[PDB]
Amino acid sequence: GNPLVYLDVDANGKPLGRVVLELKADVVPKTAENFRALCTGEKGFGYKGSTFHRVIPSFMCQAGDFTNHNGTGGKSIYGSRFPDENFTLKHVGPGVLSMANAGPNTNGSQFFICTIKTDWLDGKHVVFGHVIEGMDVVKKIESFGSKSGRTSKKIVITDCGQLS
Ligand SMILES: CCOC(=O)CNC(=O)NCc1cccc(-c2cccnc2)c1
Ligand SMILES: [K+]
Repeated sequence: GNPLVYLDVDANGKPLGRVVLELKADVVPKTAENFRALCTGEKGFGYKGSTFHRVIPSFMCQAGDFTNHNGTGGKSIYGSRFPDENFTLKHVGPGVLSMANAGPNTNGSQFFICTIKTDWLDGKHVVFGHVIEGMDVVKKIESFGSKSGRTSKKIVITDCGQLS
């Protein structure tokens, strides 16, 4: 079945809760496997201890830059970047999990969780999952963002992994 993974998130060292995500390995197996492996840390690197570096209320919460912690880094389990797998899944609403990028075929490790429908990203960002549980946790993260994307507290994925 599709992986179920989790991110345990804190704000300045205080726990906000758990976000549980389904990864659509059935539609985007390579993108799903990348994220799954970065949650478990099984390749020797990943998301544990990294931050939500860009959080824009009424838009999305962005994370996964585990090298530079600011949107300029990250890498995949494959290499520094990998191709856009397909654009089959769309940005249909809040809770969509999608790859951040710097243009075509630049996926690494950065990702975003949508807090609104972001349909203008369809065909540009590879959607690969959605929130199963903890949209209230996403909403708390969203609360610490700003229109500039800068966060008012340090938002940290303190643990992460695979449930099934
Ligand atoms: C809502 C999603 O928004 C975005 O993706 C907007 N764009 C960014 O944030 N770009 C920053 C970004 C995102 C993903 C990969 C890279 C990258 C690629 C290659 C080498 N180094 C870094 C950069
Ligand atoms: K805007």
